[PDB]
Amino acid sequence: QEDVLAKELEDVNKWGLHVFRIAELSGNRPLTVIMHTIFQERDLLKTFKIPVDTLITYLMTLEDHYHADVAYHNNIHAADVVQSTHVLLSTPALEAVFTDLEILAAIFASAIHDVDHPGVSNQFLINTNSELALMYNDSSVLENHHLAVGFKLLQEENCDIFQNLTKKQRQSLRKMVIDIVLATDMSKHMNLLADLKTMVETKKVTSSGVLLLDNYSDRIQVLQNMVHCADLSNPTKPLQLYRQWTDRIMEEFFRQGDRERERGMEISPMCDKHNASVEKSQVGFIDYIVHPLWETWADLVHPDAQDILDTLEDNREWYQSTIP
Amino acid sequence: QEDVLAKELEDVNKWGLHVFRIAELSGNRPLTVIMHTIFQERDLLKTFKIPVDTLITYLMTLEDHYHADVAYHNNIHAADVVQSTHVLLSTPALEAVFTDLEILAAIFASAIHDVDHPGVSNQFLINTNSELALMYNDSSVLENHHLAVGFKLLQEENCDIFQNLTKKQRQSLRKMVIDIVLATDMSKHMNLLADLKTMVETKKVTSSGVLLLDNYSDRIQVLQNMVHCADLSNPTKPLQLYRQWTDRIMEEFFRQGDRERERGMEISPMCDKHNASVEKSQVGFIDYIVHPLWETWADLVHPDAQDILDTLEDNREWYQSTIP
Ligand SMILES: O=C(O)c1ccc2c(c1)nc(Nc1cccc(Cl)c1)c1ccncc12
Ligand SMILES: O=C(O)c1ccc2c(c1)nc(Nc1cccc(Cl)c1)c1ccncc12
Ligand SMILES: [Mg+2]
Ligand SMILES: [Mg+2]
Ligand SMILES: [Zn+2]
Ligand SMILES: [Zn+2]
Repeated sequence: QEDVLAKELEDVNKWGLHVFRIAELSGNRPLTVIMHTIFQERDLLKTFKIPVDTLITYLMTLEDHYHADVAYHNNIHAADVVQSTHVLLSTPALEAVFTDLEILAAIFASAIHDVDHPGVSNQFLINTNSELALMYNDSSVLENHHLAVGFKLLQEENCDIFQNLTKKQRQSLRKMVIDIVLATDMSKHMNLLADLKTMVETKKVTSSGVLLLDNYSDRIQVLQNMVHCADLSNPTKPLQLYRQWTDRIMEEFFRQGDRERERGMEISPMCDKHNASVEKSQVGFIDYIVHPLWETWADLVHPDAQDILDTLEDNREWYQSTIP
Repeated sequence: QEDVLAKELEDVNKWGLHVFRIAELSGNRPLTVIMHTIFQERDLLKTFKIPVDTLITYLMTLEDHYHADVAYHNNIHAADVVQSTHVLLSTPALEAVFTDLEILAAIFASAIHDVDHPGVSNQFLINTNSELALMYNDSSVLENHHLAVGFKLLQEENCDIFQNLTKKQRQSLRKMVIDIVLATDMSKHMNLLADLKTMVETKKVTSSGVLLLDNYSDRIQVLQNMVHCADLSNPTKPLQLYRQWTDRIMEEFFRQGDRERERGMEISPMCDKHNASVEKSQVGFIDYIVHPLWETWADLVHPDAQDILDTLEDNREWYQSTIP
């Protein structure tokens, strides 16, 4: 089993990694083994003097604080978003564009971005007067919580993977990680996409053909959109992966709708298992959210993302075909 | 005691209320007695059907969560900002511009806006890796906490002063209160003032007198700047009031600087008791922050803020005269 898992992890640089199989082969530690593999691939342990035992201890603790009984927003999703961000970071149009600290921030942000997710939405937490919504004044409730937990866990025994960064490196990384995870709040999607469109329309490219990003605002905007794309990457994956992700988010949505029904609240969209259309919901999600985002990302890094966009368009055609 | 208490309460509608006397005559409950008196003057217990005993129970509970060993950001300051907001709400150029709910939101926001303040700044909390900064991801750390405490205390026994608001009224009040208190973060001052200035250059007014605000964005922005003005109203008050407030904020600042010194941190501006110029700092505070804010406000409600602006200019005159 160790051999086959190592074989599977050789695909860490590929879109379409068998992340559910890696979850199985790793003993439900996809986030730990995928993060560790990526950190070794990018030489991040040597670059930031991260003790390997500290890295594993933090990663296992972080993975533990994802909920194993949440169908979608769990450690497999976190590992998926981490690996997808890792691939997007390697795209040729971004070669040598980001520093080692920005790469570390984007990967760390992806790892923590949904930690301790309870499997219900921000609006559900707000409408039920949850403790979380009271703590965070109804504003990016979950995303603020994911950040707070992700950073707090660094203070557990032998968990401070950033112990050997300088003070300015720690300060800069913390700000970047916060800016990235707050951007995963879906209520910010339209604004994030509008800014990504503006950047594509005004794109500048250096003499070496890579993206020119000469200020923090543009650099962090690209990283925010990158992790957002990774978060919304399920419909761009091979269909056997996409359908499993769809099964899982529908189970989470239906369980939220069951709670909304039991409480006498209006049922959130796609959350009523009695009047649901899973296939129409996926086509509309692709048409109105995922394809607009990925077509814009593909424009930013053209032609690097052509195969990903082609898979997305094929999957939309397939889900559409199941409707008539 | 209670009848001398009453005659000074008589001028709750006047700039320059004797709040320190009121704090002494009330047994250190100025927030409770001033809030109660204001709700009667504006008929808020009747319009919103608030039980008078629940108003008092929550007010004493809220007042208790202000720190008695914090020289400035305590219950006396909270009572002063309440009373100043209450007066600014009667500006002629703003006669009933705001509905009864918006009036309630501005006054409630004023009461809770610094609750549980520890006497140190957001930057101190961030740079010391405090639990509060960890919870709130370095963003409006204190102001988010003030809100969360102020709302959580409503869930104590016989404290839900909003129990008889409709569910939509409770949701609308909550949103406005959050929008207002978050705007008291001094890091947002320039953005709030620039928008007040833009409103000035786009000011639409009647011939009858009043300002004309149609959309929620313009409206909440005036109330944000209103409570901001009340928060920064000390230098516009009669001089013997202003001088007492200055003694208290300098004591609080010096105690923070003593902590930045003993921890080896960079001492915040005005916090080094061995290198302080209290009078120069007041003149600078007025010149760069308080007067530009209050003169922009004065223009928006021209000319009802003329006397407040005059008194500020007089106090800047006097503080300047104390520099040799
Ligand atoms: O936040 C997540 O993790 C999250 C995760 C999954 C979905 C989502 C948000 N939002 C969806 N829809 C959506 C959301 C906002 C606006 C509009 Cl028009 C549509 C959606 C649809 C279909 N399948 C999965 C999702
Ligand atoms: O936040 C409060 O409660 C608060 C309370 C009092 C002061 C303050 C903020 N900020 C001051 N100065 C300041 C603050 C920000 C930027 C710049 Cl240039 C200056 C200041 C100066 C003098 N006296 C009292 C204060
Ligand atoms: Mg999320
Ligand atoms: Mg404050
Ligand atoms: Zn996610
Ligand atoms: Zn204040």
